[PDB]
Amino acid sequence: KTHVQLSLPVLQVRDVLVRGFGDSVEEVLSEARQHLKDGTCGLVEVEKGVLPQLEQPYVFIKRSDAAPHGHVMVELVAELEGIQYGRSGETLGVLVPHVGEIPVAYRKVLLRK
Repeated sequence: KTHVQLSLPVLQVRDVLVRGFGDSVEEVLSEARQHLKDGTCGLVEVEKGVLPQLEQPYVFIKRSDAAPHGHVMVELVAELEGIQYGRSGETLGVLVPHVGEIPVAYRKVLLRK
């Protein structure tokens, strides 16, 4: 399927144990997609002070359309030293590995895979 319904655990930035997916734009997009498929991906909501506490390159989920079955359609955009790889809508948050942190909420998304 071109899209997959996912429910992403929303994590507090200070709980996150693994603060990024790797060391290159291509690696972090690769790893983010693998973790999304494996159900091992968390979401951090972006506010003042969040991104400097995480590791670049960043992987964002961005709204791709204006929401089947409650699931917002999203796609992945990476960022490294202020350049983004991808073009999309509003940021829903930054993706990180999930390694058992307790979430504060779930974000229902329809991921363009």
